[PDB]
Amino acid sequence: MQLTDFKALTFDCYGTLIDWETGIVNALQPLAKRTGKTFTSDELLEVFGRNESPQQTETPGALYQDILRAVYDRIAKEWGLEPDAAEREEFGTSVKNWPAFPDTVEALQYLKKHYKLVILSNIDRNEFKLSNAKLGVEFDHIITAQDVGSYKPNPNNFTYMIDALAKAGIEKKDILHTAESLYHDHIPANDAGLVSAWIYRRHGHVPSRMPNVDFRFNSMGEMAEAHKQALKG
Repeated sequence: MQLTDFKALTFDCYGTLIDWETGIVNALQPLAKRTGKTFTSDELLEVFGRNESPQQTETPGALYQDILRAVYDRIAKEWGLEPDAAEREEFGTSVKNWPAFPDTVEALQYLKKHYKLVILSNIDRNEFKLSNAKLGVEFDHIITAQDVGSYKPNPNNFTYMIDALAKAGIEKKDILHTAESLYHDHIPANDAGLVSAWIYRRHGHVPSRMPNVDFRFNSMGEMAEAHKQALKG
C-alpha cells in the first residue's frame, strides 16, 4: 500500500482543499457585527450547522447560494435581527471568498505533476469554478451533486465518479479518495471499494461508524511531502 500505487486522486473540495469553516466564520462577520455580540469561531460554526440542517434535501437544489441565503435568514432571525437584503446577497454569494488552507495550493501543484486530479463536490459547479481560480491547478474531472442527483454520502455520487473515471481510463483500484470528512467521503468510499486518504485537518456530522482509512495526513502539504519521501526511497 503506497501512495505511488495510484493514478488518480479524487478530492473533496470544501473542507479538504478550501477551508469552508473559515469562509463561513468570515462570511458571518457583517451580520454578527450587527448583533453587537462577539462570537467565537466555534459558536458561529454551531449556529451555521444547526441552521443549515433544515435546508438539506434529497434532490440537490441547482444553486448552493439558495441554501446559504436561507441559512442567512434563519440566523438573522435566531439573533433577533431583521434580515437585510444586502447582507443576505453577500452571504449567499460568499463561496468565492472562502479561502484555501495555507498548504493547499503548493500541495496541489506538486500532486498535479503526478496524478489525474478529480473533484467530487456537494457545492455547484459555478461556485466551484470560483474556488478553482484560487486552487492553482486545473482539475481533470469535476463531478457535482447536481450532476448526480444526490449529495454525498449517497453511494450514487461515488458510483457516478467511478464510472466517469473508468470511461476516462482509470481503473477503480488506481483511485485514492482524498478527503477530510469521514461521514461525507470515507464511509461511502469504503462502501464503493476505494482506498482512502484521510486529510484530518482540525480533527481532535457524526459518521455512523469509523471508516477504514489507508493513509492519514494532517494536511495536503503533508500528503505531498509523503509522496516526495516515497520517491526518495
